[PDB]
Amino acid sequence: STGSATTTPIDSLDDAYITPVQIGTPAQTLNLDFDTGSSDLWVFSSETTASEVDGQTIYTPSKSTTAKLLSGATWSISYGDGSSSSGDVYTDTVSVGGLTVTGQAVESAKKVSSSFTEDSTIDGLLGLAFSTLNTVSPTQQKTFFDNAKASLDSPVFTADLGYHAPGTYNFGFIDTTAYTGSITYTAVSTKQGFWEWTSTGYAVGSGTFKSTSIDGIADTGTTLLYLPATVVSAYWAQVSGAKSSSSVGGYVFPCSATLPSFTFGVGSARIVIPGDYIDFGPISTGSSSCFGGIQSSAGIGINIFGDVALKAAFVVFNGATTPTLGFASK
Ligand SMILES: NCCc1cccnc1
Repeated sequence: STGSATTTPIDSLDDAYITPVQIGTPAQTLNLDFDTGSSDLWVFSSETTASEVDGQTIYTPSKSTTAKLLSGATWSISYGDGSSSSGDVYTDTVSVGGLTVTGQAVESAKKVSSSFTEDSTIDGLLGLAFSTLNTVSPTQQKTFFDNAKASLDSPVFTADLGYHAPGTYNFGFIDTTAYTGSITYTAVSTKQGFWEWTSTGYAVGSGTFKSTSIDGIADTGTTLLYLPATVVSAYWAQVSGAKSSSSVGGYVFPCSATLPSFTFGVGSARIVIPGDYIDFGPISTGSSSCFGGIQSSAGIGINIFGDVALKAAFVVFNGATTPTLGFASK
């Protein structure tokens, strides 16, 4: 089997991407944030505290003939940005782009933090990291990809995120028309439960490539590119007037600037992020200070190749017995 679904930016800045997902019988379609940095499939639901729902589409398990309470199971997750959610668990039929998993754990939110409430466009998250990170207790549950894997034509999924445009998540096949040149594959460590890999270096603009190992995670659920302070300083030093602002919470730059590109290494290959991908717009409406798309990972504990980086590539998440990651230009 295979699946193919379009993923769409939630706003004009590509702050996140949503992908329609069918849950239950008859289908209830929710727009989920596919997140290769976590491993829970959770949704706004009929159980979510009413004051914490503001415009989201909800899953109502009582209206699904295939929903079953997973008795005694609870979940609770906290993300790197300080957001969180928790609740109980149903199993139900879940389909993405024509690919169907029966008995998928669908984690129903009883509580969500303010940032989730405030984002009316995101109805939940669909985790695509390794199932070892799944938070369901006392019986840990599998991700949609792990459940689907054995049925897939090939044990892979791909992320093809657009810049200010829709893109695609495919399951079970590699669309050889979706990228240019060849795909370079690189080793993955699953020790922390992430798609963790080591970039071979970077360049800023037309500058020389610096060969240096940068361990980080491929995380579709993180908006920005978070890298070591040395790398990030070298980038922003090439933008007149750019500075790190503690009050704003990162590097900002004059909105009048033309940003240089940023290149990262994948083995001997190179992925170029155009400068425009690094512009996240005015810090507040009408401001001439703009927020940067490359930020320091110093306070995080891990480097994160988020959407800013991934959207510059066609990315293969290879879930074979020994997982690997592939990157191609496009
Ligand atoms: N790997 C990104 C985790 C995440 C998801 C949704 C909101 N905040 C953080």
